[PDB]
Amino acid sequence: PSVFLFPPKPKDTLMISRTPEVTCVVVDVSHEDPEVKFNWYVDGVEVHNAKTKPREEQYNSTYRVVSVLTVLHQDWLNGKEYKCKVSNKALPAPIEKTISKAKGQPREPQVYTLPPSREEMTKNQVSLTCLVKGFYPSDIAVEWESNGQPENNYKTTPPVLDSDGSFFLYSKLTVDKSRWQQGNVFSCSVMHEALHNHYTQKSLSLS
Amino acid sequence: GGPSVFLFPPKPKDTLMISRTPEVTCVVVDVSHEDPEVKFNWYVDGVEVHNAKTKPREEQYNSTYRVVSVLTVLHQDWLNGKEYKCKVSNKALPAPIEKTISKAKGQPREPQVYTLPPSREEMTKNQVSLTCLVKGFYPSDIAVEWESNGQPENNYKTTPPVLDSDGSFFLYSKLTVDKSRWQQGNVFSCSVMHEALHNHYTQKSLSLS
Ligand SMILES: *[C@@H]1O[C@H](CO[C@@H]2O[C@@H](C)[C@@H](O)[C@@H](O)[C@@H]2O)[C@@H](O[C@@H]2O[C@H](CO)[C@@H](O[C@@H]3O[C@H](CO[C@H]4O[C@H](CO)[C@@H](O)[C@H](O)[C@@H]4O[C@@H]4O[C@H](CO)[C@@H](O[C@@H]5O[C@H](CO[C@]6(C(=O)O)C[C@H](O)[C@@H](NC(C)=O)[C@H]([C@H](O)[C@H](O)CO)O6)[C@H](O)[C@H](O)[C@H]5O)[C@H](O)[C@H]4NC(C)=O)[C@@H](O)[C@H](O[C@H]4O[C@H](CO)[C@@H](O)[C@H](O)[C@@H]4O[C@@H]4O[C@H](CO)[C@@H](O)[C@H](O)[C@H]4NC(C)=O)[C@@H]3O)[C@H](O)[C@H]2NC(C)=O)[C@H](O)[C@H]1NC(C)=O
Ligand SMILES: *[C@@H]1O[C@H](CO[C@@H]2O[C@@H](C)[C@@H](O)[C@@H](O)[C@@H]2O)[C@@H](O[C@@H]2O[C@H](CO)[C@@H](O[C@@H]3O[C@H](CO[C@H]4O[C@H](CO)[C@@H](O)[C@H](O)[C@@H]4O[C@@H]4O[C@H](CO)[C@@H](O[C@@H]5O[C@H](CO)[C@H](O)[C@H](O)[C@H]5O)[C@H](O)[C@H]4NC(C)=O)[C@@H](O)[C@H](O[C@H]4O[C@H](CO)[C@@H](O)[C@H](O)[C@@H]4O[C@@H]4O[C@H](CO)[C@@H](O[C@@H]5O[C@H](CO)[C@H](O)[C@H](O)[C@H]5O)[C@H](O)[C@H]4NC(C)=O)[C@@H]3O)[C@H](O)[C@H]2NC(C)=O)[C@H](O)[C@H]1NC(C)=O
Ligand SMILES: [Cl-]
Ligand SMILES: [Cl-]
Repeated sequence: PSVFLFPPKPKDTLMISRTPEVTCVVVDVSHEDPEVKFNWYVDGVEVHNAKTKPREEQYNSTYRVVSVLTVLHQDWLNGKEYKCKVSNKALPAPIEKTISKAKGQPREPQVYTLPPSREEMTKNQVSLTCLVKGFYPSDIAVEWESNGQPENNYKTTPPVLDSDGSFFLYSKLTVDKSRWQQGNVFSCSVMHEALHNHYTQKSLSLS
Repeated sequence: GGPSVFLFPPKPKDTLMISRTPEVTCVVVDVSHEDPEVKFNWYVDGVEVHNAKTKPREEQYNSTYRVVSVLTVLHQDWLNGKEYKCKVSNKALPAPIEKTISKAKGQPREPQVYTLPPSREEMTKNQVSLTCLVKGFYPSDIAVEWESNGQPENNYKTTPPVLDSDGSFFLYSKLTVDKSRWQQGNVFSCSVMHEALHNHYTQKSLSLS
């Protein structure tokens, strides 16, 4: 059997009202040795409050069993290490995977808005650009708003590693030219552990 | 419990630069001790070719063999959509396994390239960012660089292609320069190589004011 261990979603870690979870997944579990025992550790100390999910096997030969551990906000953000230890009779010894937040001094993103280029103005639809740079770790969420409303015609690049070891990305919002024209305000919001209140916002409007 | 085959395309830049060597790579994993022998046959639009470079078997740390065969593809053949087939034979298989690969099938689309200058807020910094937006392209194979004067500017990073809502791709490239240099009206240029551009190449420029 094989073990994979997944982190929580960026927003879940940053918002006190949401529930950050770590997920331990076991695949390739045999019918002859189907029994699968999970032990979880938080910086080496065993915890007993994981919620094991029912096994679901479509469609190939084995089965994957997933155990979900809720993590404390402060613990994840302080870099504690979550260990999933999986025991099964088909293994030589128990398998152990360990996950945490990336290690090192957090760095605050700088956020800049850029308007469409002149050449793009000749088009029917235009692109509003949000540059987010200098952040560490790479865990981040970006969204767009207009008129106190979520704008959803955006796509965001994955984080890219910069030369100093920090990260950058860009988010592009697509809007009708005529709408950009007439001076509506559009906003780029960023959630990241190093921002004050884990949140900042920048705005962009026709000049 | 048998061997598995994976077939990889060439790197985007290799397909676009005449001076580089585009290769297709056929990889076989989970080859046992009891049936260690793997045989490769390669086909280019169904016609067998005999000039792949096959490597010796290598024992992996998990106690199976990995065996790889590399076929060089002609630039024009890959770009014209020829289909490369790797057929793998091994005694532990019921029948030979076949994988086929070619360039992506959709309607090609020419990238639109736009340059964007630093934001005002960034101007207060020591170093500023020049941004190149490349969008609307298909397929995703592309290469981007920066120049100032004739010469290659090398303080840039580029995002991978991202899938847009219309099924085409976009990316951004960021060039980092000293504020004082941007100031004084130097020209910087963003160049893009893509199969759908005329001469597979276009260039845009950016300057202060
Ligand atoms: C048998 O079979 C099996 C199964 O299979 C399947 O099926 C089949 C039939 C077919 O189809 C196939 O295809 C499939 O697959 C199999 O299995 C397999 O296995 C394999 C191997 O063996 C593996 O692999 C691995 O993977 C990984 C990844 O993955 C991912 O992704 C994918 C996609 O594709 C998927 O699928 C998966 O699953 C995953 O996913 C994930 O998951 C997770 C967990 O859970 C998560 O997390 C989480 O999340 C959550 C969420 O939540 C929610 C949401 O969403 O929101 C909530 C809510 O409430 C709800 N909603 C509603 C509305 O309701 C939701 C719900 O629930 C639903 O969803 C809806 O529907 O939910 C939360 O948030 C939490 O908190 C968290 O935690 C996530 O999200 C996901 N994602 C996605 C995208 O999806 C990977 O990773 C890997 O890789 C790695 O490793 C490797 C080796 O191993 C290498 O090579 C690579 O490279 C990597 O590495 C790495 O790297 C890194 C860096 O980068 C580092 O760090 C590390 O360390 C490394 N490592 C090492 C070196 O080692 C691989 O690839 C897989 O997975 C599997 N699959 C599955 C599916 O499972 C088997 O195999 C068979 N057998 C045989 C063949 O023999
Ligand atoms: C044992 O071992 C072995 C080995 O391993 C090793 O060692 C060990 C001991 C350890 O240590 C580890 O860690 C190491 O590694 C193993 O093996 C393995 O196996 C596996 C299986 O199981 C596999 O997997 C696969 O993978 C893939 C990917 O791969 C890649 O990546 C990775 C990371 O991620 C890496 O690792 C690898 O290596 C690879 O890489 C690559 O490579 C290549 C070659 O080399 C390259 O290329 C090249 O390059 C050069 C330079 O250098 C030149 O340039 C040339 O030109 C070229 O060619 C590249 O670059 C690289 N990359 C990177 C680095 O990045 C993946 O993909 C896969 O996946 C798939 O499949 C699966 C199944 O199985 C699934 O599940 C998934 O999902 C997928 O699926 C797919 O999907 C897709 C999409 O998404 C699709 O497609 C589609 O289609 C449609 C139609 O239908 C349309 O067309 C569309 O459009 C499209 O898109 C498809 O369909 C699908 N498919 C299928 C389903 O099939 C997989 O995952 C791996 O790979 C391996 N490894 C190796 C190394 O080999 C074994 O396993 C063991 N065993 C035991 C028992 O344990
Ligand atoms: Cl908490
Ligand atoms: Cl050639």
